[PDB]
Amino acid sequence: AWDLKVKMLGGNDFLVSVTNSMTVSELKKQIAQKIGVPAFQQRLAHQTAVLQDGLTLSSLGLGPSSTVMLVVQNSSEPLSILVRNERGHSNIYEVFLTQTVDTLKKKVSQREQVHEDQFWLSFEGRPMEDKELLGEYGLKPQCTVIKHLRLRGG
Repeated sequence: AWDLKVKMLGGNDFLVSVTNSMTVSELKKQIAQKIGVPAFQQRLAHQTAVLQDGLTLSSLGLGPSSTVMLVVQNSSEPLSILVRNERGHSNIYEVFLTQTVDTLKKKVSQREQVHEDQFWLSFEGRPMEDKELLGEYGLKPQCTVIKHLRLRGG
């Protein structure tokens, strides 16, 4: 276990205790736990090259002398997800994790021409809240969000 120098662009410099066999993804969880920046918002780079979550540190040849740049993304990168409807069909939606759940509901609402109050979204069993950021739900490329109806009888 050795200390990694992480520098936040525009902000402060930090040390994080890491090991060679630590993933970039675990590094982001350590940073999130240390300074409260959600992992989905962290862009890490070494020698100006963005680090990929599944990669091991040593694999990026990082060491005690290495310096990693942290950029906290105010607007993050596009990704695609699947929204599956109550009829069991899925469609592709493009979102950004720094957007609110409400923006995805409006897109669903506009595409299917349904009032936002006739439905709600869940991710892996967790109801999604309008005002929360999509990123707080752990959405990943091509994951599936489920759309639930609150339709009227009568």
